[PDB]
Amino acid sequence: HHWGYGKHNGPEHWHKDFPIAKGERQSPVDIDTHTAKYDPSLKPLSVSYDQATSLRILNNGHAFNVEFDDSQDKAVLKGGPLDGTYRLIQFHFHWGSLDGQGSEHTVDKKKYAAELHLVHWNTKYGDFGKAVQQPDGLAVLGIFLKVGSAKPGLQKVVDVLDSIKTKGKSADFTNFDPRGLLPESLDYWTYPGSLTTPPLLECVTWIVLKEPISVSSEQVLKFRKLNFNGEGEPEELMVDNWRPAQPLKNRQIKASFK
Ligand SMILES: CCCCNC(=O)c1ccc(Cl)c(S(N)(=O)=O)c1
Ligand code: NA
Ligand SMILES: [Zn+2]
Repeated sequence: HHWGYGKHNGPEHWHKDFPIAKGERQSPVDIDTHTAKYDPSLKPLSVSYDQATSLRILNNGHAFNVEFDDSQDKAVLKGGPLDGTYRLIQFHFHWGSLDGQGSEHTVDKKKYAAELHLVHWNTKYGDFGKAVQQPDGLAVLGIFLKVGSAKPGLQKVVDVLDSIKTKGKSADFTNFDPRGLLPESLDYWTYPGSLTTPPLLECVTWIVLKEPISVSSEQVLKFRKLNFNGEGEPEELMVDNWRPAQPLKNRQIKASFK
């Protein structure tokens, strides 16, 4: 009886195994755009993904992760609200059963069809597992997806999904360029929060881009053909793998713009 996204093991249950679920800096949150504070001292985000080396794509039973070689200073995020350098380790998505839901963060209560998370760890802690134990261990770049025109740089991901349909499947997945997943603008909101999945550790500086990317109906439909179950087990479509907005508590969301 492990955590997941259903009635009996979904987000409202996670606190029993992971009591930090009711902690002081949980994610995601609703971004109230009128109360976010513009901070003119915030710097442009620096996304340096030219030398990224993707390795593999994995269905972990909760989402799919595209993993990168994080053993050198390739694929780094810096600037913005961050001190120092954070290295890309993986990205994944959260999405809905329907186009009207799927994102984890919300914007003035609006839900997007999906949300991309590019996960980075602070190089001062040497590796991801030590970084998650620190309050400034991770930086996650969150990007909303709306359904409209296709995102051509997403198609390589969608096309490999058939090979990782069920929990535990993985495939070689080299030469994927995550630049093709970014919107034009790097304007962002930022706040201190947590992993949105167990173990829910309170180690993340969230950087949420204001501009969504568009993906096609066909592209998101292929995400919804994945399975939470393993091969040879009864089919449970991988949909609605998002945690709802959590209390803001004693936090301020800052804007890099307007
Ligand atoms: C036990 C791994 C379960 C799947 N969750 C993940 O792989 C995962 C890892 C790190 C982060 Cl920062 C996040 S998120 N959603 O970006 O907060 C998710
Ligand atoms: Na369409
Ligand atoms: Zn995530």
